Amino acid sequence: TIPHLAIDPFSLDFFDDPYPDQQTLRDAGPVVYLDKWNVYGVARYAEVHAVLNDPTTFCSSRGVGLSDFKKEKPWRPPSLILEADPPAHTRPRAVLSKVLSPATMKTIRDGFAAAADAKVDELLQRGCIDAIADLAEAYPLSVFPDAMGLKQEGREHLLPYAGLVGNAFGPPNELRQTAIERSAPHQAYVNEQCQRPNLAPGGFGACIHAFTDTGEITPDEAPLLVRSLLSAGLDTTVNGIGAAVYCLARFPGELQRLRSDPTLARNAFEEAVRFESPVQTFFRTTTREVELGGAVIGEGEKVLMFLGSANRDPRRWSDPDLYDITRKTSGHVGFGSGVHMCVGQLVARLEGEVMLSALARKVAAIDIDGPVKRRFNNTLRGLESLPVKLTPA
Ligand code: HEM
Ligand SMILES: COc1ccc(C(=O)O)cc1O
Repeated sequence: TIPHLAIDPFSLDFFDDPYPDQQTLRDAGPVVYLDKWNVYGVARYAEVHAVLNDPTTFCSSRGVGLSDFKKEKPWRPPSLILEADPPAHTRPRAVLSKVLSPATMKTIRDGFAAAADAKVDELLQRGCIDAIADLAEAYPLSVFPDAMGLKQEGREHLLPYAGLVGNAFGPPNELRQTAIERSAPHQAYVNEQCQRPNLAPGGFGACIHAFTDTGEITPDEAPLLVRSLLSAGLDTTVNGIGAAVYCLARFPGELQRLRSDPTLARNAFEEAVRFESPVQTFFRTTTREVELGGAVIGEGEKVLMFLGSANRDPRRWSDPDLYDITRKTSGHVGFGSGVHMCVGQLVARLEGEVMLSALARKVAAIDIDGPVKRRFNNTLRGLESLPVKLTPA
């Protein structure tokens, strides 16, 4: 009743070009079985959205990677938010929601925008730059570690630690094995910066620790919640900004529309998140037998959600494979959906918006002028190198 496929969604060939295989996964049926890894898969928008929005049946506390924490030991102490279910999820979620709240965004927006304008000014003096290292990486690194309250020393561990986290959600392939082999210095830095004395006053980390006296989290929970922001607070933003620049370089007509109305900047970034979904996949684990898309799935089964595929499902999107900066993007699942929907989405959108706004106002053309290189990760989609020439407006 359920089609069995041999597609490996964590193979380098898949990463290099996932879109044909994602169509094969969608068109095979609403629920597939992936024989390579012994997991169920859902690749259409409808089932991915349904799974995300049923946390009782499709839980997160047994891991949102391949590994089932009821069977294997987690590679690090589980996240108190990403790998918790309601009700244990609820109060830590509330703390991060308030720390990264609409009101917090007002306190950081002027500085984030000035830093974006300054970065584009700097890059326009160089002309030919690497839009990953020099822009997608450099700009979030210039604003987010400071907003966290991190010291200057050791920041080189942040992106390697995040890549390790992304690879560790995957199956036990070479990407995951090698990440864990190299992990010790990055984990040691990150865990140490989570302690209250190492977080500068007024930043995100200090604000998490300040919430330890409301009854929502205890002092011993705050280091792990800081760890969540050091895990997730950079690499997907890097990849999303790089994807947006890639899209503007590939679809010059959309750069021209963006230049003509810079207030499209926020939606241009949101469309880039839909189009080149920085988080491609997450897992859930069934807590009971469940019927999903006409399929019966037993208890204790891993279900792989293809978020990038759901964001390109023609059953939900018109011309899904077009980058359209005026698309109604509401409802895409690049940030998830439901109770775990990205608690840092306002930070990511702020960074993406103000960077795309600075490009819209300052740059006339973005031309790829070198070999584009892909960055491979079991969970993240993004580029390693994006050589571009920036022409000033
Ligand atoms: C474009 C950038 C980003 C993308 C594409 C993204 C993607 C996602 C997705 C898909 C989830 C859902 C996980 C699930 O359902 O299991 C999520 C959750 C989360 N994200 Fe983001 N994220 C981004 C930026 C950020 C930033 C900037 C931060 C921190 C400042 C952050 C922190 C978190 C946390 C803590 C969670 C867990 C929330 C929960 O479990 O309730 N993310 N993200
Ligand atoms: C969506 O990506 C993530 C979200 C949350 C965490 C966490 O450690 O809580 C880690 C991640 O890699």
